Amino acid sequence: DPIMEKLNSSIAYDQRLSEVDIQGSMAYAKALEKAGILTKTELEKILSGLEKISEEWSKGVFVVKQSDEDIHTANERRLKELIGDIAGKLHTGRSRNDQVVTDLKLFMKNSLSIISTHLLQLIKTLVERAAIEIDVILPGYDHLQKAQPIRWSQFLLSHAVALTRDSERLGEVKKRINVLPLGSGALAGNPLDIDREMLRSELEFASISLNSMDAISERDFVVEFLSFATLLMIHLSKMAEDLIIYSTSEFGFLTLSDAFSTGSSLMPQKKNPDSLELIRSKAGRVFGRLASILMVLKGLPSTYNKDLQEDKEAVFDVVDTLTAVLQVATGVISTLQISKENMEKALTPEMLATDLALYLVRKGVPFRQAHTASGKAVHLAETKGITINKLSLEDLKSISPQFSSDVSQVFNFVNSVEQYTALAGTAKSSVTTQIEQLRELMKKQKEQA
Amino acid sequence: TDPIMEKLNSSIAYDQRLSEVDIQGSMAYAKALEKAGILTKTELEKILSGLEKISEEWSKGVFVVKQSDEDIHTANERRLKELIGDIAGKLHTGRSRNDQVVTDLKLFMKNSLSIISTHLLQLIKTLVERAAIEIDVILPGYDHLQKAQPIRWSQFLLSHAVALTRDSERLGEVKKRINVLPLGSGALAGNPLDIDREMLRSELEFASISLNSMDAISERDFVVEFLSFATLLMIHLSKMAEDLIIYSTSEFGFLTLSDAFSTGSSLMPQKKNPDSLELIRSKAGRVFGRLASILMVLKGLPSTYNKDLQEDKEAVFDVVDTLTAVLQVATGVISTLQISKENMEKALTPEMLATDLALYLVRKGVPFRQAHTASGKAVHLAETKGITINKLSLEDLKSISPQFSSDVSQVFNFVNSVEQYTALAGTAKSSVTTQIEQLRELMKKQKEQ
Amino acid sequence: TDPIMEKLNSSIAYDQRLSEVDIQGSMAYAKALEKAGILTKTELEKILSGLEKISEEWSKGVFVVKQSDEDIHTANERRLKELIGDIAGKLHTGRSRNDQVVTDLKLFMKNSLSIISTHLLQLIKTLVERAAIEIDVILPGYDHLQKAQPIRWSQFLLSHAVALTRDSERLGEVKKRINVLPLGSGALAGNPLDIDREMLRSELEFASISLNSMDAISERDFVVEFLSFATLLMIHLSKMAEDLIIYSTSEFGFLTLSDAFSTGSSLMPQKKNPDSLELIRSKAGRVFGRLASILMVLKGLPSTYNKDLQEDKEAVFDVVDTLTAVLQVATGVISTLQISKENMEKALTPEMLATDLALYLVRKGVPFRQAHTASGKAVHLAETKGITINKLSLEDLKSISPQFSSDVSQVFNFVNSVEQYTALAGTAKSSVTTQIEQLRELMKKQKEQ
Amino acid sequence: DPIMEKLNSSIAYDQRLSEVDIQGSMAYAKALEKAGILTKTELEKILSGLEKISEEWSKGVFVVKQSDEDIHTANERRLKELIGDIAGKLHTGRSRNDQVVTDLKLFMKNSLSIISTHLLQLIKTLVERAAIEIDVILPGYDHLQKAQPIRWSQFLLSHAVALTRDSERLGEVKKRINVLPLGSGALAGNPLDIDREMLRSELEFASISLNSMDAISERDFVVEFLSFATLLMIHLSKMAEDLIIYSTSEFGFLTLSDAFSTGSSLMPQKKNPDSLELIRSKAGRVFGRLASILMVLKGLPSTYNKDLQEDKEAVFDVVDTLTAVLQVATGVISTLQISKENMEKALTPEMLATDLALYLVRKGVPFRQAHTASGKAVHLAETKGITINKLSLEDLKSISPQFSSDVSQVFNFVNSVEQYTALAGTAKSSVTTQIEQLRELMKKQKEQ
Ligand SMILES: N/C(=N\CCC[C@H](N)C(=O)O)N[C@H](CC(=O)O)C(=O)O
Ligand SMILES: N/C(=N\CCC[C@H](N)C(=O)O)N[C@H](CC(=O)O)C(=O)O
Ligand SMILES: N/C(=N\CCC[C@H](N)C(=O)O)N[C@H](CC(=O)O)C(=O)O
Ligand SMILES: N/C(=N\CCC[C@H](N)C(=O)O)N[C@H](CC(=O)O)C(=O)O
Repeated sequence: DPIMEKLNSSIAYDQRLSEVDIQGSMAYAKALEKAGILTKTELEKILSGLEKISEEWSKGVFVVKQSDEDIHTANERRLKELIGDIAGKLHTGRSRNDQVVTDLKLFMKNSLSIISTHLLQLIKTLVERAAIEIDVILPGYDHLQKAQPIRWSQFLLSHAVALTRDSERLGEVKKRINVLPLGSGALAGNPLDIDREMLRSELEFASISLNSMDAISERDFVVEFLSFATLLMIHLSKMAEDLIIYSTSEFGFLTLSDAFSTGSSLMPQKKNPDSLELIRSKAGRVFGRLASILMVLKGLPSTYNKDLQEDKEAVFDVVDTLTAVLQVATGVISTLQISKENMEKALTPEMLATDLALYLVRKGVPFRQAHTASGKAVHLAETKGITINKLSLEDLKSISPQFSSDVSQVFNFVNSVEQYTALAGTAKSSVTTQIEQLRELMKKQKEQA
Repeated sequence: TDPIMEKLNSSIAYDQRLSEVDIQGSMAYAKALEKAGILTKTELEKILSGLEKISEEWSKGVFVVKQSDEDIHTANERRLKELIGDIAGKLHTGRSRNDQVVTDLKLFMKNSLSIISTHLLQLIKTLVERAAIEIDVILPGYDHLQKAQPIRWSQFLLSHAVALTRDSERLGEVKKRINVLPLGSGALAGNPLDIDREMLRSELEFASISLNSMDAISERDFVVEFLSFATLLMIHLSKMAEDLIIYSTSEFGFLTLSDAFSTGSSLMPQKKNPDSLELIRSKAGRVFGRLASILMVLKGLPSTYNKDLQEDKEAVFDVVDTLTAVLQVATGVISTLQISKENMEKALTPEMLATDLALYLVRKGVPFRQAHTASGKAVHLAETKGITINKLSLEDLKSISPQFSSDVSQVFNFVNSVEQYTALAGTAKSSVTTQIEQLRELMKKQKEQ
Repeated sequence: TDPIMEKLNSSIAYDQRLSEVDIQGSMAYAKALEKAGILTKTELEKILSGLEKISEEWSKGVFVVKQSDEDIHTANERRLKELIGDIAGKLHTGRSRNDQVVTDLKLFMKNSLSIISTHLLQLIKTLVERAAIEIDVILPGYDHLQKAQPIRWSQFLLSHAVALTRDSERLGEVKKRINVLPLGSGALAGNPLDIDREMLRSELEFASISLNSMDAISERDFVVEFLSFATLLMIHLSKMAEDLIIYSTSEFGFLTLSDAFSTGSSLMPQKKNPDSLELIRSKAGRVFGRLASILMVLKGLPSTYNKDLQEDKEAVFDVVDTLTAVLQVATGVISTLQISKENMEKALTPEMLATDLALYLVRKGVPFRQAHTASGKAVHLAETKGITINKLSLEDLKSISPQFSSDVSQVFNFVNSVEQYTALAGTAKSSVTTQIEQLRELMKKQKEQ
Repeated sequence: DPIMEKLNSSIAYDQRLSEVDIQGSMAYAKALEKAGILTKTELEKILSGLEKISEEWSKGVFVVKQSDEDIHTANERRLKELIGDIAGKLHTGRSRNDQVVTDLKLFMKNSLSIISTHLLQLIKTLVERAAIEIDVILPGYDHLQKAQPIRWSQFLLSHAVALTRDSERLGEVKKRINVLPLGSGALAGNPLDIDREMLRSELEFASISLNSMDAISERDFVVEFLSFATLLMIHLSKMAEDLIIYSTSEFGFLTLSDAFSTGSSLMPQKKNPDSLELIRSKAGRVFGRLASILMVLKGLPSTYNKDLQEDKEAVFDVVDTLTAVLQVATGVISTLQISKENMEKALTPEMLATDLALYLVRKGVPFRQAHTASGKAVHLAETKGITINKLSLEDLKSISPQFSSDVSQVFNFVNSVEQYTALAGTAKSSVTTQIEQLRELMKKQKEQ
């Protein structure tokens, strides 16, 4: 049945595993010779023939045949075409089962190294920008309503901190991915007493799988990777939402560069944040991949089943998505233009009523009564038609004798943010400390490779 | 006000579960307020004594929730005021429901993850102990749910333990990021009174403190992470449930669940319905549903706190209770089930040794393809003669290949079959013994960490 | 035998909500048994009288559940035997918990869907009626959250009304399939006593009866469909919520939610937090989680009944109560919010009419591309001259295109702008009026059901 | 930025809408002529160029250029290359916003027509085999444990019934997709009083969209279709699970044809049900698409947002999956071979104890005593080390005087299944009724 054949066939996409597939075969071939299954000459011939395939794929000259069901079959066909019947001894004791997961894990390890580089660069970009714009203040929001003054850098660092947790998760996922599954056979293990330690060393895996059935049937490494990817996209979807809103003419806090926005010649001042919308939408694209693999795996019996073939397309899509999205995010953050003018202009006296209460608290007035007094000043100012920073000292003392002339220091946005010196707060000293901690964090994550 | 709105916005019905951790969070905060001079020594002693009283009321189940209590935080503060008067009002000085709630939830999850760890490790131990005892049992290994080759029952049991061990490793990783103190982050900009966060960390027993107030109050990574860990864990259990359910059918006849974990009718006494395993399998969907819920709640939310975040609690409570129950039922099922060694061995057929026959020749220098062709001839010859392959005469085999010697009779032995897989992770007895040792060493580390 | 197993397997804690429909199902079944000659007429009056007392105990909230009650079915039968004696035992003859439970759930959902319909239709009517009253209001239409062109505020309200109308239509389709009787399917192969299913249908008021016993007992399509309907409805509400939240910011300043549906502090009386809309938006995630869980529970399950199916009830109850609460809060928000006609009008700018300037030329025969270029030239000229395009003189415009006449001044009028959209579905007043009448008709048709 | 350009670009996949995009433009062109935006002669040249572009794609010779952002741009570019400046008047009053949703609905409408055909064929295949193999009896399962004898046909029809509901849902989704969005403009509607009724008739939609903002921003039609597709895959995953189980050597009820299974020459009698496994896995793949679009749409503000671009890849994947999946399922069901002998041999006397109790119930014995009596009978058989059908009448009469020699009829598997004559039951008359009802249903649905 032609519909069955096409549906079962994976060559159209698993071709991307061409190079890692060859590497796993070179490693296995060398182990077969050490095991005496192949002669030294036979090994030379096989390795030389495998190097030719690698090049054919590398130059984009490899010819796929209608007969090729998967990349494994395709490569064995080509080898035989280049070196003859000796190519048939290469698959001795091996199965497509441990071969395919070996391929995928090598591919993922390479891909995770690339993702890490782009992820760390995004974090670095946010942190550097926070260091440069440390004096900029704007409103901090809750329920998307202006609450209090905060440093723009505190906002940037909040995203950087979350992204560092994603980087930490990436490292954890990479560790479990860096475990050799080759030599598990079809399900009960390799029957030729193959040297798995040699395979590990050759393919550069950190250790080898503990159980053959598990090694062959689990896709924990795929789910794990997809969970890491999804949470990372959630973080990006939130940063995107923040920046799209701040870029509105209504907010007017920042403007995206021409490279990351779209516009019209009829309305030259209108810039659409297409880049951020693309990023936000990928949270769903990536989550969908996580959702599908979890459902594919649910309730499946041991050991290998054809259902597992759905892993490949999900992993490739997410790898490419993450790679593209992280670079665009980096570009957006490094090239956007902020309006310090509009950010400061958005700060209002009404946002300092909480600070007025804290002024009383610092003088020994209980929390409740200080709250009540500040509320009274706010109301009194409203009835007089003025702002609280304009209330006369006499006005204030009519509400509380505790209000002294130094209360004028409350009505200053820099003074407001500087109250937050406790670790992690928005005071400049605290932001400075956060930047030092992140720089150290980036170093040890890059270090851990 | 609107009654429907009030009910929808209110969280007291479910967040009461945080009663004790909320009290613990307030005691620590009280101590720090005294060190900061917001509370006097005497005020501190009275506040602590009062919170201690409230902790006991909840413990004995005599705490009285009032219609006016919108949440657990409000109920505790109301009750503390009823108990000690006006000074109770100084407790919330500089604190927010925003940093209070994530502190409460992380303390709750840390204690819950310790309980879950205990049950997960017991399940793993139970599987490993049974694999060590039933180490000689041999049965069919399956792929595409079709009989493939003989394997040790213990290799099957260890395949599940290995996967659950990765689940335990992930649990530790999630616990680490949960063990970070968010208190002292305020509503979003940090604590305004230079509260000593290191003191709060030590009192509450967290490993470190949060780096950025905005991230600390708005992120729910710790919830997502926990849910991803729990979902993959349920996936594993759904696979093990699928295996046992099938193995427990009369058709397979490999094992029978105990009465405690199955249901039956007096009209068909020998019919045992595996209700326990079906409950377990279905919980994968229940847990995955909570993971999907929270990811959608967080996707695209702006900074910082939004009421959308309140959905985290019911998801966490449900999953914690589900895992605690499910893990214990699984341990019970595994330790109390009865296998049929006879039925398992009877399921092993000569036809399953055709691959071993080809390996027999392979180990004699016969090229893979040719040995594969030869085994096929023997299989065919046996067919036309209405006999099993272990019944073909030596002369008959020799007509096929001259490399078939009399020692070929050892191929037709299921113990000899599984003993081929001595390569690390295979189903040979020595490999199984090794795995048991490795898993025990891994559990030792995970438990002492 | 195992306490954890027992608590996990037991459903009485929640399925108890099916108490009344379970009793109605038993009354209909009792009558059918009497027709089959299984019950005497005298026995039937006793049974029916007994069931009525049980109905009242639940209604008055006096029904006492016992530790032995595994589920509502067992609870009700227990009580019946306590009320009338041994004759109570004849009620379950030929019946199974399998066909009994799905009957109960569909009766419950049919009743719940009727209630949800009323709320949904009320939300829709609220939007339509408000659109009619505020038909003269004009504000910016947005794409990529950037001001694009003037639109009627009513066009915005009606866009949400139209989507919700499709939700109402889907609710109707879902209700039709739920309105099919499964009672009389037995455990899996059918009712063994030639029960009169048509009589059962009539008594319980279903529209038709299930076609196949195995399907009727195992399928949970009706649960899935309801959940899909609920999830799309929540998606619509999450979008309306997002819109309203943004419009209510002080930056946009387009509308203010009433006190009943917002929260705030006495320190910032002008700051109104849209809790109501945030609660609604988050419920999209809560509802989607339930759909996700049931789909995962059902995937790959074999026929016929399995304990996995018990996960359906909690998901249905949650979504039913969530939708009932959210629709009413949504109705309250829409009907009580106050718009700022002044701010909506002030947001309309001349820059938003450059496209209309191009359309002015297109209607006089200027080819699209050239008119666009001409309008672009006017935009640049205004910029250089230091004014806005509505200020360019006729001499200015004629220098761009001789097709500009004195009547071009009519282009610079926001009412004239929205009035260009008379084609069906557009924002012109006549189109908005038409939509309102089309929606009033759809609501009438749907309300009639 | 190259990365940004590549990410924003949709040409790689949206070119699949090449034909419907053209049909949309032709219909639009005709409407422009009627409104006086185009002369009859300008219309003739535009339609001639769109026709040629239609052929280039058909013949697979259309050349996509690095500058093409999407299919809409690619066609307009080529149109200008072919007929010059007049090409530019085509987009007058139109937006890529209402243009793209028009193309997707046209495509989905055509796709749903093809899906319906394969779905109805699958249903027919199940129903007709049920009629032919109506006498076959095998065990019925609950908790995957043998419960009671049932007809194989009742099993086949249980799947046919669920699939008929998927068909009904397909028809419902199709109706809402069959609504014209063209003429909605970028968001406020069409500005030149374009004749939408004319566009509707030309494109053959059943009606036109009610609100421009909704028409351009909603993707309900994508969600609905993915919901229909996901529930259909759930049904197929369940059927796959049953068949995979029944094909094990342990059950031995059936064998798949060589075309839909895989094997090895070393173990000739062993067939792997690869087809069914592929089918089962597609439930996750389709569900993944549903999950992704729901997340994409959640919390988006009005009106158009680039986030909406994610709809196309999900729709294409799911359309192609259902098409292939349904046809493979039809093949599997039509070509599999059952073992009447194995199905029959699996029926056990112990599967009739329930029937024994029912026997007393019809004799007027209360359900509880009937059950207890049958229970005492099973235990007495056990002790005696014999099957319940081996008990003597005397032994039965000692448990309950209601047992008469006619109790012999209870121990017969056909009589067992024949008890279920109530509509929808497994008795032959009820199975016959189901076959008839389903044939009429398919008729009504086909006459869609
Ligand atoms: N076909 C096969 N493995 C397929 C793995 C590769 C597949 N494209 C995938 O992605 O899972 N192997 C076993 C037998 C074996 O190769 O040992 C079988 O199912 O027959
Ligand atoms: N109400 C409030 N936070 C609610 C947190 C607890 C809530 N039940 C949840 O679960 O998120 N806090 C701020 C103000 C504050 O308490 O600092 C607000 O929204 O106004
Ligand atoms: N237990 C049972 N049905 C459970 C249905 C109710 C359950 N709480 C649910 O919600 O699924 N019935 C069958 C047999 C029968 O009652 O006919 C069984 O599993 O033994
Ligand atoms: N670019 C655009 N629509 C893109 C729709 C097609 C897109 N490939 C998709 O799939 O959503 N149109 C508007 C303006 C317009 O075409 O009227 C814009 O955002 O600039």
